[PDB]
Amino acid sequence: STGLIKHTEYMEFLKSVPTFQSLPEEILSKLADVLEETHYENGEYIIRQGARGDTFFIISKGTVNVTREDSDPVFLRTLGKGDWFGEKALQGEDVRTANVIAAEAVTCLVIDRDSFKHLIGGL
Ligand SMILES: O=C(O)c1ccc(CN2CCC[C@H](O[C@H](CO)c3cc(Cl)cc(Cl)c3)[C@@H]2c2ccccc2)c([N+](=O)[O-])c1
Repeated sequence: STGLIKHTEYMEFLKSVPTFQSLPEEILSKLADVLEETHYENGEYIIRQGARGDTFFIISKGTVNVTREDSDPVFLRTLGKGDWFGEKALQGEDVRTANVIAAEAVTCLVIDRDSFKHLIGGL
């Protein structure tokens, strides 16, 4: 099935990221069952500084720029394949502290707070 082919792709990708390769096979499989892909185009804002957030993003394709207004926005850093962002939104109500903008065609694997709490809660 197409769901199985996507699950196999996500498993291979997670096993290529050292931080996630430390997880047991059982947990990676359950995480790959719930992750979904979101695609972004060059210049598209993935996250905005000051917005409320509920999603965590792992980059599976492309690069993003992280920027913020200190009072025009300043450049903070570029992230790419295997990096992630937005994790504070998984721990509870969160206000984003920086923009994350696609710097080319991007794909992220995403999970929201409700799905993350359900996954962790079942362990
Ligand atoms: O300094 C420290 O205290 C510190 C603490 C933690 C980490 C690792 N941690 C960093 C944030 C992303 C991810 O965690 C989120 C939950 O926040 C997460 C999202 C999904 Cl989908 C699924 C799982 Cl299991 C977890 C990752 C991680 C945490 C645990 C397992 C695997 C990956 C790091 N670090 O390596 O940077 C530094």
